[PDB]
Amino acid sequence: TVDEQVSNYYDMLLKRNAGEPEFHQAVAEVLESLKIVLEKDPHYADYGLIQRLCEPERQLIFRVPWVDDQGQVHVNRGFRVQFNSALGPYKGGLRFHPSVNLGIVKFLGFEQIFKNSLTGLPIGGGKGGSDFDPKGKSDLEIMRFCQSFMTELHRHIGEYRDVPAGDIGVGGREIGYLFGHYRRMANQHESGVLTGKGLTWGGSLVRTEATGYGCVYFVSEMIKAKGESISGQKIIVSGSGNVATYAIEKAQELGATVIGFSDSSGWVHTPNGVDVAKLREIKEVRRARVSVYADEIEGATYHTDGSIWDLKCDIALPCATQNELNGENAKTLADNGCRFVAEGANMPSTPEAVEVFRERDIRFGPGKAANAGGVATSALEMQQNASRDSWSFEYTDERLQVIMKNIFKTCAETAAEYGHENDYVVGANIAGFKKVADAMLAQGVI
Amino acid sequence: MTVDEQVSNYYDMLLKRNAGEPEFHQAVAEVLESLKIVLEKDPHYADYGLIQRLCEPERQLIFRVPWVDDQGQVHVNRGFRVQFNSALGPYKGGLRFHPSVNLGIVKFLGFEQIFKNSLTGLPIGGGKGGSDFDPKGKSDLEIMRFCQSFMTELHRHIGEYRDVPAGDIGVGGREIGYLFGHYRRMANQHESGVLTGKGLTWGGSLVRTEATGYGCVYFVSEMIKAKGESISGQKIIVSGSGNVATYAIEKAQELGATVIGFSDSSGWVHTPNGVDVAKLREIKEVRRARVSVYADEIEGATYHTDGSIWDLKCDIALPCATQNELNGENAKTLADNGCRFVAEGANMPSTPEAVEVFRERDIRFGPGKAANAGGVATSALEMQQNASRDSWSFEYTDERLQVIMKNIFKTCAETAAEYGHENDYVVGANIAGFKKVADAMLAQGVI
Amino acid sequence: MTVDEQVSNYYDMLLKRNAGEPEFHQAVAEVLESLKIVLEKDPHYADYGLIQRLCEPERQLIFRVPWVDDQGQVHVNRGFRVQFNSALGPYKGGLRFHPSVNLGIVKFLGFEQIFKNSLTGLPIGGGKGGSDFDPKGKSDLEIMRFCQSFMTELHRHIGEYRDVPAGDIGVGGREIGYLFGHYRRMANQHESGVLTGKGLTWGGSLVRTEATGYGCVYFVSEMIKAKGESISGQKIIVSGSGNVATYAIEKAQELGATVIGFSDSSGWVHTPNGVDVAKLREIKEVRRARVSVYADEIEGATYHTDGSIWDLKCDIALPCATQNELNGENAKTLADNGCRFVAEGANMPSTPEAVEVFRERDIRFGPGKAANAGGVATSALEMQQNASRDSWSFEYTDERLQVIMKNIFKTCAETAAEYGHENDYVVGANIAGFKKVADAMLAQGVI
Amino acid sequence: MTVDEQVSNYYDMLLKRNAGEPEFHQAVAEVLESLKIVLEKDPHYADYGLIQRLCEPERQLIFRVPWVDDQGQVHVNRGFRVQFNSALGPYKGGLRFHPSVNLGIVKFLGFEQIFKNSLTGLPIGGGKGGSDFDPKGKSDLEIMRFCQSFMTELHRHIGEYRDVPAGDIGVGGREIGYLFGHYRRMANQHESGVLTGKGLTWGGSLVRTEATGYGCVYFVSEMIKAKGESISGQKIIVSGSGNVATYAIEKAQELGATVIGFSDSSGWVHTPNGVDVAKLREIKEVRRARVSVYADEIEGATYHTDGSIWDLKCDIALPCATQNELNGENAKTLADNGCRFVAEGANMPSTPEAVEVFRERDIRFGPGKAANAGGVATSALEMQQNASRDSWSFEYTDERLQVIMKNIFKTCAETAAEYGHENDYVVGANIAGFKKVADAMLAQGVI
Ligand SMILES: NC(=O)C1=CN([C@@H]2O[C@H](COP(=O)(O)OP(=O)(O)OC[C@H]3O[C@@H](n4cnc5c(N)ncnc54)[C@H](OP(=O)(O)O)[C@@H]3O)[C@@H](O)[C@H]2O)C=CC1
Ligand SMILES: NC(=O)C1=CN([C@@H]2O[C@H](COP(=O)(O)OP(=O)(O)OC[C@H]3O[C@@H](n4cnc5c(N)ncnc54)[C@H](OP(=O)(O)O)[C@@H]3O)[C@@H](O)[C@H]2O)C=CC1
Ligand SMILES: NC(=O)C1=CN([C@@H]2O[C@H](COP(=O)(O)OP(=O)(O)OC[C@H]3O[C@@H](n4cnc5c(N)ncnc54)[C@H](OP(=O)(O)O)[C@@H]3O)[C@@H](O)[C@H]2O)C=CC1
Ligand SMILES: NC(=O)C1=CN([C@@H]2O[C@H](COP(=O)(O)OP(=O)(O)OC[C@H]3O[C@@H](n4cnc5c(N)ncnc54)[C@H](OP(=O)(O)O)[C@@H]3O)[C@@H](O)[C@H]2O)C=CC1
Ligand SMILES: N=C(CCC(=O)O)C(=O)O
Ligand SMILES: N=C(CCC(=O)O)C(=O)O
Ligand SMILES: N=C(CCC(=O)O)C(=O)O
Ligand SMILES: [K+]
Ligand SMILES: [K+]
Ligand SMILES: [K+]
Ligand SMILES: [K+]
Ligand SMILES: [K+]
Ligand SMILES: [K+]
Ligand SMILES: [K+]
Ligand SMILES: [K+]
Repeated sequence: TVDEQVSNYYDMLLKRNAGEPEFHQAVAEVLESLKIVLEKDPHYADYGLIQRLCEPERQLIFRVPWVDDQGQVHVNRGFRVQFNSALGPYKGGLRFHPSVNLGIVKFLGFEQIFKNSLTGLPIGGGKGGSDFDPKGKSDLEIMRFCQSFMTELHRHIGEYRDVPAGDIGVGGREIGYLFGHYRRMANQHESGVLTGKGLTWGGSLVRTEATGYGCVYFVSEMIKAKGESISGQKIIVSGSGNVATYAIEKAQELGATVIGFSDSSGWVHTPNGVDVAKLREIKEVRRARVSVYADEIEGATYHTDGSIWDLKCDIALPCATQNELNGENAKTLADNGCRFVAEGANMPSTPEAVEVFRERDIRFGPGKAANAGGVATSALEMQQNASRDSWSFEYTDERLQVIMKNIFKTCAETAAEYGHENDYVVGANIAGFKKVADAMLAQGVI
Repeated sequence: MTVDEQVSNYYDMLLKRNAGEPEFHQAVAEVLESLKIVLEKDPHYADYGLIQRLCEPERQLIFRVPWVDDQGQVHVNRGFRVQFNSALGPYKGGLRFHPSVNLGIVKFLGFEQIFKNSLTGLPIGGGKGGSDFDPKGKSDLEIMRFCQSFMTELHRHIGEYRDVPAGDIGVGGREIGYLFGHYRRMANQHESGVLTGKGLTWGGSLVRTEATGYGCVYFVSEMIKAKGESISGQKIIVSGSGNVATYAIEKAQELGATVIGFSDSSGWVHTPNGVDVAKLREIKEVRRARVSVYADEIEGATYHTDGSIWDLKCDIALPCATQNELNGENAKTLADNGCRFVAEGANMPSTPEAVEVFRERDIRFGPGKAANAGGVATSALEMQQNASRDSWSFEYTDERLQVIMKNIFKTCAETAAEYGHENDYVVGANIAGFKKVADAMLAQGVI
Repeated sequence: MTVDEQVSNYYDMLLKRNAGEPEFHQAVAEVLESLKIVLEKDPHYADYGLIQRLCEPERQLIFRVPWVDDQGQVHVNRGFRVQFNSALGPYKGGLRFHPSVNLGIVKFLGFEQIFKNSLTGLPIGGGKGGSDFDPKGKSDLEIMRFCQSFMTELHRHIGEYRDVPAGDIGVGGREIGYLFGHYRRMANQHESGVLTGKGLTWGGSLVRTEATGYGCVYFVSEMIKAKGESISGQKIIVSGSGNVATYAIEKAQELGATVIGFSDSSGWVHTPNGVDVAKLREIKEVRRARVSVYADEIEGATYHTDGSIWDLKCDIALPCATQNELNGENAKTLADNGCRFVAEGANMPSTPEAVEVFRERDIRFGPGKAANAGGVATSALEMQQNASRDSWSFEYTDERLQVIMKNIFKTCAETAAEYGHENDYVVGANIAGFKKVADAMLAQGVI
Repeated sequence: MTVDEQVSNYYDMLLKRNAGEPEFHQAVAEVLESLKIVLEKDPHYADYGLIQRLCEPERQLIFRVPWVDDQGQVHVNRGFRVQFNSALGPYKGGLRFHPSVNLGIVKFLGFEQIFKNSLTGLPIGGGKGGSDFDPKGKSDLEIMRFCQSFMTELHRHIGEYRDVPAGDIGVGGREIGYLFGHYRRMANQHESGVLTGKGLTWGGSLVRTEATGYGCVYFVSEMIKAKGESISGQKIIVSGSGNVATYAIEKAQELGATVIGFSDSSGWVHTPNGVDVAKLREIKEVRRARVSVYADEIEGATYHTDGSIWDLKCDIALPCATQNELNGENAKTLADNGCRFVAEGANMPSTPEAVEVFRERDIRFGPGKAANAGGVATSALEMQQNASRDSWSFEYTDERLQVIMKNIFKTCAETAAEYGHENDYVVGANIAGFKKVADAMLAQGVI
């Protein structure tokens, strides 16, 4: 039977991949959606397709030795998982955070395959990063770390090979140091090697805003599917980094009010809305804690207690990290009348959180659909670079809006095609999978 | 201790490291004078040894070029490629074959290339190269063999993303063909983006011939609008009658202005109702004759041998002939006659005294650095066409060139005002070319 | 804090970075115990984060290996290459195809290999690789397709100066042939130095087949002579029945000892009157059969699936199968029954409890990184022969191997004594191997 | 049409192409005087523009070397590699890190290197490189970071068959370690043959440390014996106190001579009872202190800041410091005081006036391209060891070195005499060095 075939393969996978719970978590949800497609179209398991799909094409782990400002040598671990290249070059971000390990990178890279497929743009899936902690490091220490990291990474990447970008801990600053050092290693100005670049050295307008903006563009599409208006809505946006910052900005441009945001230290309550300019100054100039925002803003309350999800909202947009919204937060959310969740972060909702949303009739936008705005805009940066062109903000934002609407459409149409109307998780996973699978079938056993 | 003191200290050290290169010294001194204004407002532009990095080429290649003449005699020349700065894109800049070429000349021109290319707003870095090979008196086969020997070494250092050379004195379409053909032979690939100035049927761009002349006129049109005026119905002088002047005349008249004079080394022509571009080209390209031959045949146009083209009463003067062709006396004549606008199509045609006269007399001045950048802009457009495997129409390309020139003007105007020098386009051009490179260098780290 | 504390704290951190890899933790733990001793005397050895760099692989590659079986069914296995340390030379170490393989096991092997390779005195860094592919039951064509898929990825990461693999469990001459053929196809060149354990007519070395087992016996003979005994007349257990075990048995019996038992993973054979090497070779190499078949065919040999081979009373135990095959209970049984010498042909066959028993019970114990190093030493001789396009005689190469094993023993004994742990070859091996690598690492900077 | 006129006309052209490089002109002029002697007997040596090709480097690289000091300040130095001639082997020659370094100095050294390398009889072309980086006062980490930045560019231009650098002034074992480590990191392979002067545990050669100084003494011994004298009991001046000077002192005293003075750039020390090698090594290698500190801590040794080391009465002078350190005035003094032999450990230490005085006063003179060749010869032996993956004994290597220096002497004396310039080892060295290179260039065609 199909259900048992897939369950028995998942079991095999758990054995080969012992101790990688985030990867198991990512895989599990996808294969659950894959069961549906195999019942209708069995050829999708032909030629060991699922066995190939779930094993990364290549994984790199490497030493990153570097020297701090006191002349002390440090060693961190670097990673690049090149998961699938059926649709185009490996594509996906780099995360510098002390939590990072191979299992986490594999989870992100596996998800990235289906996210990138969903954009409709020609990009395969990958991810990388390091257990390096950028917090408390000088710009020179960050620079030397990025240079050491790229000293190994450059041989494994390239405009058609693998195109990284930022993620947690890797912003414009780091992409700058990584790109410069890549050019030094390769002796060429290969703009297409990375995305997230600066506007004067091959970057794209809107890329900075893309993930957070598209998240909101997606959530507004789920909201308007219920005959509702995002204007006038109360929104929680967890996190205070690249994705959260611009999610808040688009949200409040659209008539909504963001009532809370957070970092890993705690969360701040803003019942009358966020000052974007203030927050950007605290986070980007001062690289400070959100409590400083509370300290300086009238009526902003810093919290170290409870959770940001204790706030009454109509919409929640988790934009920080994996497993930041759990089963209990999900209940608290629905009890206070939350109506839609859409993920800016990668895999922020736990499995039981997702279960609650279903039980409680909360419309749920999965990250691989909702946050695809980032990588889609990265693919647009790649397109601009490929043609040595530079697009306006308006034109690029318009394309991003079109892609997000296309992703919504695909999720809706496929979910309904397989008898799971309005289940966007089912729609996203099946639609992302089928395009990859068809390409893999066409390109043979490789 | 002070800003002046630290910069002067550095310039002194540059002199010592770069002994015997006075042109490069002077080019660097001119840049350092621009940084002073910048540092005064924002010191961070000298952080992380930015100036010390900027003034040292990323890489310099010098190499033997052995070749054999038609009589079987072996000759040895020296080849050069200075890859100065790649912060904004691949190294970009021409190749010159002339006995005067040496490393200091190449470094000088390569350094200046960085900022001119930056100022276009397009993703190109800066470099320069060539050889002391003298093409004069050489046969086509001798020049081919030289180009082939030259590129046997050069090919390994260049590439669509690495370094994209072009022509200059001694390196025209003929040489670009021989260099490109041999590059493909060495590399075993048909990499169109390795060079610009290529033939139309093998990766070249329309508007290349017209670019520098057209761009000068686009630039001056923006200067004119900035004063509440329009270029249509104005009277314009265009000096010279070569590549730049021909196409400067063509565009100005397209935009509805009337051109009243042109010239060669020998003399100058008054054409009070307009130039016959078709006639001029025939005279100069087909017949390779003097401009006197022109005046005979047009009813209303008169030739002149005495005085100067700059005696003519005009609204706009576009010197498009040669360095130092417009002196302080000329500048005075123009201003007295009511000329309100000068923009340079040629290389430094206005003498330093002429430049001060425009300032004194309130004539708006478009320096060549900005106004004659159409040629380099179109080189970037060739790269863009090659990158997308497309060959654009004349009209589309010319439209893109106009947008680029408009943006160069905007950048000059905005930057000049930013630094307390409203409407001083030389200040604007100098500062804007530097700051874009500097910002990109800061972002990309110590490399 | 105390060296003990510092090293223990570092180890704790390593357990966290490398969760779920007990064999890697085991290998690291014993080396770090010896390193405490060297650090107590010469603390400079921790300078510049040397230990932190040493215990973190330079590079690790994991990759998909898709292949098609004889029924046309697609299978997917995982491939690995850990390139641990290159201070002393190219990464060097074998490839293991066994269903137990995972990244933790490959890391343990690669880590051990650094020090083993250092101890040979030859210029070789350390690495290891393999796959969870199970070669048992596969046809030659299936093995071939697997090796070709494996090398389709591996080739870009290896090379005569980059990384030089070889066999290990499940990878013998058959697999090396298919791996080498396909490397040449991928690289388009006949790069003999890319692999060792090659066939004699395409760049292999005489003695390499025999080397690990011969070397193990040469090493244990030195241990025995150091105690004033001699190997002739002794009873020896040799576990396993593969490449290492076969030639340990051959050399042991040449030197006048009698091998009283051997095994595979299914069971063990008691051979009270010694082993017929020719019969064992026919069974294992031709028939690829179980050791039970030897017992069936040989008068006086008995097959067992009960108990352990380590239940046999012996003078010398040579575990030659795999990691953790000789445990604390086995060690006590061996000791109680009169075993006086243990030398490891396998990598890490003795569990930590077993090693403690040997220490406590005064059993002389030759760690794998010393006793089994004859294989990789002879691989380096294969590399030397290839580099010089020479082919040495069996007698010359075997003489070199004898001198190396004697040198390794002398290094372990002297280093152990130097550091106040006389006759502790674990301490001697780890310290001597570490110092050479650490010196080379200090000289070569932070890389 | 006369040989002098032919060669003189070329020199004039060399002068204009290489303006501002007096040391390079100095080195070329003296070689060209020898080529006139060659051409008078064998005019074919100028065929196919051979001399024009010989005197122009095949390739020259100049590059930015940005690095960060311990206080986090960015510095920029200039790096060079001149790849002069590769007719006989890969480019070969050292790296000089000193504030005096510029292209003309690198060119002089690279030019000399061609003929020196030729004379060794071993398969090595000629090159040189360096930087104006001053290693004096820098921390180990600063030196490491500089080397790593230097090699980040240099790696793409070097390699076992391409270009093999080594040390020279300011570049010792410490630097070579950091350069080699970083090269392996850039190339991702353990390519031992990329550099010489490597450490003993990572592909170095025994004798290389001692080789230049030892070889200089071996050479001067041959000069001495040729005059019917012997080295034992003689009084020797050795200028400098670095790698070359140190081992010239060691070998000279091992052979029974007394070294009565050495120096650094600050002053000289008088040692009438001979030098304590171990002490000098301590002061210079560990403490990196001044020679004056030797005089402080050693009874009988006196430091001088007046006069020159060259006014010590000696039998033998070995200049072992730098170019142009022994002038016409020093040469006269030496001779007046009874000096009979001079042999150059340094490159081009004797000025042209000094060399005329030696001739005029019957002082036998060994030019550096002969006398100092032991260093590069032993580098070639390191390359041979690496190529064959062998490591030779000190005794074997030193005996090869002895044979090479005797052969170089014989070649110089025999060639000098063949051309009618008996005992002129400058003519002998230049002609013998040149002919081997030229014959190989003729065979390899116009490239
Ligand atoms: N940037 C992009 O283009 C895209 C990003 N994403 C995903 O969106 C999420 C955020 O990315 P991005 O905004 O770029 O990263 P940033 O580093 O710019 O911001 C991360 C934010 O989340 C917080 N955070 C990080 N780790 C944790 C944690 N372990 N527990 C609680 N909070 C944490 C950070 O706070 P603190 O300072 O206290 O650590 C910070 O406020 C990630 O899941 C990322 O994978 C998805 C698509 C695109
Ligand atoms: N074309 C381009 O894209 C580029 C142009 N430039 C600069 O632009 C200027 C012109 O370039 P280009 O048009 O290509 O050169 P051309 O050779 O095509 O044309 C030059 C014209 O200037 C005339 N001329 C020279 N000197 C004088 C003078 N003293 N008084 C009046 N006329 C004179 C020449 O006449 P005559 O036949 O009698 O000599 C000829 O008519 C130069 O300063 C050049 O360096 C620089 C780079 C590129
Ligand atoms: N070959 C070399 O040059 C060197 C090998 N070594 C080490 O020597 C040992 C043997 O290697 P080698 O002889 O080359 O390998 P082979 O594959 O030729 O032989 C392995 C033998 O050990 C038995 N064995 C393997 N795995 C297990 C297991 N998990 N449990 C019980 N028995 C097992 C096998 O029996 P079965 O068929 O039932 O699996 C077989 O008899 C390994 O530790 C290896 O790393 C060390 C240095 C060099
Ligand atoms: N090393 C080699 O293998 C070979 C080197 N050579 C040549 O040998 C010479 C020395 O090289 P090497 O010993 O390796 O370099 P080192 O840097 O090890 O030592 C150079 C020595 O010369 C001293 N010195 C520099 N200038 C003077 C001066 N003007 N008067 C007196 N002493 C001075 C330096 O003193 P201070 O510290 O004050 O600068 C230092 O004691 C150079 O000409 C080199 O090109 C030739 C062949 C081989
Ligand atoms: N960090 C990203 C964006 C990746 C990208 O732009 O390649 C993500 O999709 O998680
Ligand atoms: N399997 C080996 C030897 C492999 C080799 O010869 O490189 C080992 O030392 O474990
Ligand atoms: N510094 C040296 C030795 C160079 C080398 O060993 O390649 C010289 O010959 O000048
Ligand atoms: K690459
Ligand atoms: K393209
Ligand atoms: K190229
Ligand atoms: K390879
Ligand atoms: K015995
Ligand atoms: K039996
Ligand atoms: K190289
Ligand atoms: K004597």
